[PDB]
Amino acid sequence: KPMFCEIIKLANRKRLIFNTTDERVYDARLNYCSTADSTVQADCHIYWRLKLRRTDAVFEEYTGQGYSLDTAAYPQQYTDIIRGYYSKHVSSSLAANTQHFVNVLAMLRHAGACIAHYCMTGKIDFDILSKKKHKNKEVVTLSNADSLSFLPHSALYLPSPLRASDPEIFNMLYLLGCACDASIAMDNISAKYSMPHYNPLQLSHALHVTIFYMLSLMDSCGYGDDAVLALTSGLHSVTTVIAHSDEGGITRDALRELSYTQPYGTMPVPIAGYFQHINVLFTTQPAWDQFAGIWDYVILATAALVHLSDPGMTVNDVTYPTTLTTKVATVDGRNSDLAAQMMHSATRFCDIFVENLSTFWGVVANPDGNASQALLHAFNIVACAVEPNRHLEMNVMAPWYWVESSALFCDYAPFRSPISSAGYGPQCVYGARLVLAATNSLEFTGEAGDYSAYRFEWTTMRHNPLFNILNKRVGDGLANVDFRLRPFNEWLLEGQPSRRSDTLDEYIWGSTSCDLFHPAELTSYTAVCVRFRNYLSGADGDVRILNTPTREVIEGNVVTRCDGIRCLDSNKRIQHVPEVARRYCMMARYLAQART
Amino acid sequence: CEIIKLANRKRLIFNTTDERVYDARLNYCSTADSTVQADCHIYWRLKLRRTDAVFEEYTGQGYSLDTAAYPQQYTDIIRGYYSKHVSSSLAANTQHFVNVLAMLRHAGACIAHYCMTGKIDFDILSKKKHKNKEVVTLSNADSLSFLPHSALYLPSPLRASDPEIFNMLYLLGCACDASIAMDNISNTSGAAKYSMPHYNPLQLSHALHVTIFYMLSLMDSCGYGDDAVLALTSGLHSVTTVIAHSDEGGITRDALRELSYTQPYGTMPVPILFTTQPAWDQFAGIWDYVILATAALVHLSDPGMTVNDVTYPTTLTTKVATVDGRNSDLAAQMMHSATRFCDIFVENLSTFWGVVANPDGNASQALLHAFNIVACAVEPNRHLEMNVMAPWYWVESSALFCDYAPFRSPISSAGYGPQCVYGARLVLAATNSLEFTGEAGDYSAYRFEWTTMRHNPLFNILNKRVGDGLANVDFRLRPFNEWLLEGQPSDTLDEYIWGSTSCDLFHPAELTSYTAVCVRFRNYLSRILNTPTREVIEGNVVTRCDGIRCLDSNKRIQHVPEVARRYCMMARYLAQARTFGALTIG
Repeated sequence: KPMFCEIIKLANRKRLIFNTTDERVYDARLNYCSTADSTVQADCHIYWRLKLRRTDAVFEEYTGQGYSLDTAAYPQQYTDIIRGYYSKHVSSSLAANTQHFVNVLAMLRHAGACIAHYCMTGKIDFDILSKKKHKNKEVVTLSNADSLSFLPHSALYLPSPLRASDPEIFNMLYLLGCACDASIAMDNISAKYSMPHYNPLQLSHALHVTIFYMLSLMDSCGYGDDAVLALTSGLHSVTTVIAHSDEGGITRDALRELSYTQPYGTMPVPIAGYFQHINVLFTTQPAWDQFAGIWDYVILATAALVHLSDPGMTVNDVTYPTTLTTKVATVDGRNSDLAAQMMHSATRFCDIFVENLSTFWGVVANPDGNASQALLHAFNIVACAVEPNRHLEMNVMAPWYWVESSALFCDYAPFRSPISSAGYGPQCVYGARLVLAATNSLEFTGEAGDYSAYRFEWTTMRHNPLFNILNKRVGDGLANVDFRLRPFNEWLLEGQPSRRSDTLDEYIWGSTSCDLFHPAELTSYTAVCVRFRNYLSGADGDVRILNTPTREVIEGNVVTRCDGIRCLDSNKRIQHVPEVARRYCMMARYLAQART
Repeated sequence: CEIIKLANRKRLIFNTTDERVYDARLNYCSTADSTVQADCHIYWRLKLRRTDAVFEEYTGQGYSLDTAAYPQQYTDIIRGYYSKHVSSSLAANTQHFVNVLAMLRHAGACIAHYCMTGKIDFDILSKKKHKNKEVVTLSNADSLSFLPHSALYLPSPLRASDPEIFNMLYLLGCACDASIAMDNISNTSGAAKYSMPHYNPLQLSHALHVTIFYMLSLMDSCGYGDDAVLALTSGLHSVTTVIAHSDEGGITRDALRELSYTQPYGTMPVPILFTTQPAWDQFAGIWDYVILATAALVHLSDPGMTVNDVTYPTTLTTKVATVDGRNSDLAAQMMHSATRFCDIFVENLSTFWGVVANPDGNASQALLHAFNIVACAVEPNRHLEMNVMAPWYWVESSALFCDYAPFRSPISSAGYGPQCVYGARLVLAATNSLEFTGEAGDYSAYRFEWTTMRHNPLFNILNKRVGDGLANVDFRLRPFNEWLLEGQPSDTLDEYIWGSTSCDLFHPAELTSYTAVCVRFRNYLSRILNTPTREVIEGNVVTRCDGIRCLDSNKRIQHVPEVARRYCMMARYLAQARTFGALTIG
């Protein structure tokens, strides 16, 4: 069964996106409460941003060159369903070991483009679905499918029992065949096939049920990974989830670069109950609201799978998220060595990402890697390219974080990832209270006359959500936290390079887009000494207590809860992006001579 | 009970300027001398927050209640409902949950708007969005579709047993946006549009009244009864503005206004005090008693400061100057005081509504988070402009309860709290511990072991008698003894009391001096005055309530008293006790 926990559907979207300039925002609130005292609490706002890349992004030139799956034969029961489609004279004497190979990934990609276009703007009709190529489509006419062998090209065969079972799947597969350069073969017509007029409600329902039909069709052949990869590539081909880190988003470009050849095959009448249920209530003729909500949710969830699932490098026995550092300087937005490092990390990213993309959907992962190698080749196309890339003009990158997966999945344990076990990944589970560690394992070294010193291992800021709570305080939150006990102020992925050609508020990312920290933000590989300012001693001679958490708050865990999720218009605060120092440093030199 | 229900009011309020003033007449009389006595009028002012106060925008961002499981009988009824209809059978095996807290907040909001304004139709109940609201239909559901865990499911036997509660739960689901899922919708106007019969406001008010207590009984069966009544009172105070007796001290009102909840979900089984469709008067009386009883409850549930093993009301103290009308150092102390206050106020709200509170006390966590929202936000707030406060007095609790026994109060163990019980006579001490310092020409000096003005109620009698009120009584100010929360900036005792016209009673921490004070009376004027004798000063005072009468706005009571809140020497004593230890003030 697929997982569709209805998170984005409850946001109740009102406005329609018609141009590239505006964007749709979904914000969640996470409440952070220290278990030691309930005074120390904060509300972190997570803003996901969605934007339509182009008005005519669906209407794009179909090249027809790309990944092709020429070995996708049916199992025994479907082959029985297909031999039920021949003539009775032919079906009485036909080989049981016959194989009807099928490719439908290009129609999955186009239907993903049409369905995310319907999420972005309320318009959909036969004009969008066929890419203006149903006006002059000439379907060939044959009887009983014994004459299918007569056709020289491999033909998209749409039988008459599929039409007599339910006509909306037949009509929608004819429309998606008209979208691609497929040769369509039918049984009966009444020269050109004429389908009944659909309102966009039934048309969106037909688009929905054919998406799940084609996913069931490919999972029946075992090649469900290619199906869900083609559907994710189709979803991100017309929409653009705006990246949380300016670094990330190369995975979005790899999903944009995926293209497929001309579809072909025979479409059986589907077996009853291949999918048990899709754990969300969906109806015939749904509104734009609920349909756009459920499918915006699957867009954001398959965007969150890249942060939720990635291979973490083990640097000196303690796990860190993959951080790729080059020595050569960047020329014209290009880095060859950094590209080689992201290929070395993508060869292990692609397997676990296609397995968890399958695990997100209803399909099981093919143990033979087919979507993973095609996605790796999509990375190989988007790198080593002559065009300048915005996502590579840097010397330090941390690729797999593209959007935050904190409060977007109701359940996290079916997804496999070592990074979620390493302390990163899900920060707050929706619908539950998540009690996790406040800071790194520490030792109270000493207390000065007006400060208090602690020694952290400092894996990364994301193991320290307590500084989230200190971030959202309007006063005395991070100005009191300062770093002067450590001898060298060397940090990989510095907070703000603009100030320096020292307090934790001075070097930290802006983070106005999302209050939670990047999993490699302000990372270090050595132990750090932090000191807090508990009191304030004036010049005249009096002291006053500042709003600094006490000692037992630091060893006392943090309960995280999730508040509601709503929809907003864009404003300047979320549009602001942090300036990040991405260059070779002393901690990068420690990373080079580390264990890794 | 019915303390304000018997009282009859006919004034209808349609704007935020007009207000409804409840008056309680109080007789204070000494036990030793009957001829010295006084009538104190205490006034409650209720008004509209805004005209569009019930139409405030529902965010969806708010407190999220979890683990709100049903008892075994309800789960059996719900599993019968799910096994009855198709595409619901898989949802029977899991433990079912519920959340109607946003529905209860809007329910309290719209009944407060009905009890204040007096007009209700479907546009007001559902925030005029019911006319465009698609109801998902399980009969029209797809074969792949599944009844999920966060859609509000309204069964057809709920419509069969009691369609008034069914329709009202539908309207409150339209108000606080959710996925309303019914079994089948009659396609007479729209395919999924649910058309409704027209109700006169009496039947609609009765249906809303019974469905509020229906949801309260449901959440009480589920175990979370305190959070349900907390959301209900949050909506009630969210619409009705109750003007505080102490000026600039209604922070709890703004904390209840900053509450919000997540979007409601669950399923509504068949259930396991008027019966008729009432007039506006009786319904408004019982719910205005609910509102003013919670406004008394916020006073009755107050943790106490311990200063040299003496119990005082929680009074808070900063030193830093105000910026943008707010003090963060004051706000942090208010958060600590609220941390104790929420645990004590939720227990008292549970004892008021008759529901048992959960042991973890997450409703107190929601209220404390509301205090964190109102305390750590950037707006020009009138309430936090000051330096020194007594936060947790909002409305005087005297003569609002038949008894004060089940309320667990750590401040009414001392002399603080209600001065009179309604329908009863309450005898209490007129003065503190005393000694007779002496008597001279035309004056008589008593050494008062001074704690506060509320421990010395007798002076209000001296204020409210005819002739001169408290002009004869004055102080001898030594250098050690210093006042806090004074009456006016610029030695008679009338200059030191606030002169609050909203209520004749004194504020808890009206005038606090940790040390003893010397008070001299003027017995003779050189004739003889009406100053009481020594047995009247040391003798007790009985307190009684005599009727409650409603009235319109008076310009006398609308004037707020002056407190002269500034950083003082006693504030420095409290600061030194806070940061250097308690032994520095011993």
